[PDB]
Amino acid sequence: SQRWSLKAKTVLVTGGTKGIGHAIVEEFAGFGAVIHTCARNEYELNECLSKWQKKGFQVTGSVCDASLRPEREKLMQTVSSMFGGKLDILINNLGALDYTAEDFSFHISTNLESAYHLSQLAHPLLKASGCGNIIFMSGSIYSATKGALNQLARNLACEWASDGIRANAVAPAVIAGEPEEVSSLVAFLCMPAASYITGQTICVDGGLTVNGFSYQPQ
Amino acid sequence: SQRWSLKAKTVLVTGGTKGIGHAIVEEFAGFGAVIHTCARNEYELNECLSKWQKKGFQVTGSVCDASLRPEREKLMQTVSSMFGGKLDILINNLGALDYTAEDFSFHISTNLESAYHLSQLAHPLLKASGCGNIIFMSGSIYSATKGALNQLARNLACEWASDGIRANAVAPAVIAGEPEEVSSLVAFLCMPAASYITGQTICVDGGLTVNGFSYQPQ
Amino acid sequence: SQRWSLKAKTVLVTGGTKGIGHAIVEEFAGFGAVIHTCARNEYELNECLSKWQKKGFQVTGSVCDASLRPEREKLMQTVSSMFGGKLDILINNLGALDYTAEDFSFHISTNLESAYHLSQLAHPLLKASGCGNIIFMSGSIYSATKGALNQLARNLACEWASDGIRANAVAPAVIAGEPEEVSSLVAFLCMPAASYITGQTICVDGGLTVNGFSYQPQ
Amino acid sequence: SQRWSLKAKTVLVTGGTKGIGHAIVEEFAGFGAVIHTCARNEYELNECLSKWQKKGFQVTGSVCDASLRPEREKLMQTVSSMFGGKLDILINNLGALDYTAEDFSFHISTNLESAYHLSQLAHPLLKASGCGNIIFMSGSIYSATKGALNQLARNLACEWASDGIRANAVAPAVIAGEPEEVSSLVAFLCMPAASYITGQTICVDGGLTVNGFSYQPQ
Repeated sequence: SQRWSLKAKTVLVTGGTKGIGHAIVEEFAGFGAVIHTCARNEYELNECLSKWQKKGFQVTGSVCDASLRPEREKLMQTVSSMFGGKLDILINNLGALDYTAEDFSFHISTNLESAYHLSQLAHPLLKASGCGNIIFMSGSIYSATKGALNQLARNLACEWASDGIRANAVAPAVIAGEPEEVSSLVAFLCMPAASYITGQTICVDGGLTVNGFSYQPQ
Repeated sequence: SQRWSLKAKTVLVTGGTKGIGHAIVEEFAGFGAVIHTCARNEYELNECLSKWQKKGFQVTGSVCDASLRPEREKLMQTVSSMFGGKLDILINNLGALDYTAEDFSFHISTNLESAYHLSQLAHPLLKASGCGNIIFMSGSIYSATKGALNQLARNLACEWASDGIRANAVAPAVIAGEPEEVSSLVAFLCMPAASYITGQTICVDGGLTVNGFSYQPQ
Repeated sequence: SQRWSLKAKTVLVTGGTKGIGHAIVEEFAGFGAVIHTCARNEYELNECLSKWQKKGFQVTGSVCDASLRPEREKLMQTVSSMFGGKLDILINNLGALDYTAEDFSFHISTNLESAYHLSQLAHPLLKASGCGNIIFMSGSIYSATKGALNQLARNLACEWASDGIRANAVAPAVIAGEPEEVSSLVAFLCMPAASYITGQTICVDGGLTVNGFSYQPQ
Repeated sequence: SQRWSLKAKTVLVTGGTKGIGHAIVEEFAGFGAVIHTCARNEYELNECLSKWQKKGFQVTGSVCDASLRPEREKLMQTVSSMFGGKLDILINNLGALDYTAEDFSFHISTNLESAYHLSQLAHPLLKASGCGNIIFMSGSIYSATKGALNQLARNLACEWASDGIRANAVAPAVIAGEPEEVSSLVAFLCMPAASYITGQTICVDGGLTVNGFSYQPQ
């Protein structure tokens, strides 16, 4: 019922034109939520937005390069004015002949910075919502990214709970049915029915055992 | 929709007259699921069953001492015949001047045995369901119990997946709104929408940080 | 130097005639420590004791069935009187057509009880030592055992630190050079040089990565 | 004996003039190891080097700004030529009105880059040693750093084992006797006696329990 309802909940999802982000927009839109998304390619955006309205989904978007400071500030200003200064959900969806050290550090930090900054640009809207929710949805490079994001997630959760802001991190499977099916866990975590769930770092992996001993991603 | 529907799903919940078990029966019954539960006290059972039918909940029960082998075998026989040899959900809900070694080992093992045996007595019904789901819902004594159950949970999940049987473990908060609110996570995990989620050991704790460093239950 | 010296440190090691226990006796004896061990087979004991004295190792032993209460009480009485009521180290080394529920619960609990009880029978000697050290050295059955012991280990460590008693758990590799080489980690953990190390649950596994993502035993 | 000997083992320790690094140089030098260290302040270096030679410690150093690419390349060239192209140990010791996003991402990534690059600049010397060893020794900012480094550590360990290169990460206590006492664990991990230990992420924390439930840093 009302506990499992996302109806009319305002959602900001970054990178909503593909992969997990697109699946997350669909999932939330399936629950009749109001979503704003973004993408660098204005053609793919309008392209996804079109297909969405033809499904009864209420989604708006903007051409933002989430890797740029002024872009993240503009995006959040566009979100506040359209949601009336209040934001219920924030889905920090990070984007995707061998990588060097500079590239390794550039990609891992850029991801963390973008995520850490967007969370700060959204705080006021989230806190004003009364039931704020944040979810960080994101080898070699990836793994180190995971470890980095899991910590930030749990750190924030241990810092904004009084403002009523919960934060959790979700990771796709490493071993398996689509990996994009994880969108339903993302949705549930943001439901009022999951208000007590915060600081969780969940990876929906197939998991495995050896001779009877468990083994899973870290 | 159908992905988040538990409608007409058959559920066996042990210890459903109190605490978490009672909350789990309510949660599943709220979703219009068909549940069978048990309890040693036939008065508390009929007492809970009465209040339930007056709420439109479809729950049946039996007086079982889940700590006794013949009782667990009788309980499962009562479940099969009433659900037609098929069982969708199994909620292994364990029950609750200082404890000695014998008592320490007696309580931790008794809990594990009961849970491990009930899972085996239910396998055929679960497998026959096509979408089997098991969830193990359960200081000093408790902690060691947790560690024990988490392993069994992940072990089974790494063993019955081919039969379509998923298994997860859920723990109540150590630090916080009722702890019984965790029933909604229990319900979601059993939904078709969460079919890809298995081998998870989740403790919905308030969590905490020190000087900025995270800290959570193990 | 003195920080990495185990010289004249009294050690109780259960099951010291084979596998890890025998390796642990050798390791500590290599550091010139005074050890007392036990075994059900009095022939294998005298057999190992003989070979040891011919190596300059100072080890004594007794025929104890560590699975029996009166045996554990007798063993510890034999240890106190020979070490003068003080014990520096305690190595809880647990011992090793498909297992049933009763056997599953009987083996996991028996292991935990024996370990939990021996730790209590040794407390006074450990505390009196001033620098007490305990290490719990121990599929399906095993994994659940691990989870159980890891918790007890960390629980005790969080309870006897004021008496100067540290406690850690060590597990052999699941995937690799002998697994018995872990005896050196066991020795180091008990050194004064490792006095600040407690509550650790270490499994020296070969570990592995998939497509770049880490994976290890739980 | 030889298994626990670090005698004549060549060691590169970054930031060896203070805190943990200085303690690590002392620990290894106590075992009569040959160490090369670095520091931005040439006065503090010569200052520490002086006090060291007056203790019989064999340590050399260079003024390197480990945060600069050309500096890390120069440092490693200075190490190879003095150790004859072979390096046994590599201790990646990272260095230390509220931080912003750019600073947050700049510090976490800079630390990871420096560590990831130094490991690559040392590989050939390590591999040529035959028994290569690497140890990464390193709120809010720190925690995320930890998560990042733990992953890289385990990733590398899962990549250079065939070359005989082991890698582990060690973290100081969050809650307690000096935190610099962890230098002995660092030394042990690099000993031949610990050749089978790799992929470990150890934090020597005091740990704690609540009502009997364990709780530790992640």
